[PDB]
Amino acid sequence: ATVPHTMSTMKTADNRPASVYLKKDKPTLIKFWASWCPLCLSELGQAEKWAQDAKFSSANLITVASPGFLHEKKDGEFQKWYAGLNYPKLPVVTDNGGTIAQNLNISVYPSWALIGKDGDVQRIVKGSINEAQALALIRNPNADLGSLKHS
Repeated sequence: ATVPHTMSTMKTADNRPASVYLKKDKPTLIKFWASWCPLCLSELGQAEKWAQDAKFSSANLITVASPGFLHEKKDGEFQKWYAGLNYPKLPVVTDNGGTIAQNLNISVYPSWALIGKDGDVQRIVKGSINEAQALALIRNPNADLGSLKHS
């Protein structure tokens, strides 16, 4: 199954269907993270800004937390913890057991994946990316991100 097909059986942290975020004819930029990673937590406000920014409007920007996977809080526990944080414009898909992360061989956080508009995985990046690297990826999945590492 493609990533969007898999995700279309999933809810967000507020219980709505994840599928509402997966707009057609747009690539999807996905940030994988966990509650136990303080770098990831420090970057939630950043991702929320991007998701709301017109520069990112050509892509779907979503994040995935994976209850019960890699020592993430269990299903229910995760959402209760996350409800104390305040990022109301950030989509957080909850993938119980980390199905998509396992399919994509994601083992470190944060990591990012770029899914094409046809649902195919185009790029996986281990670790953090900056706003310029994220914009470069939504424009060209084969962008050279290293040339912007020290920007």
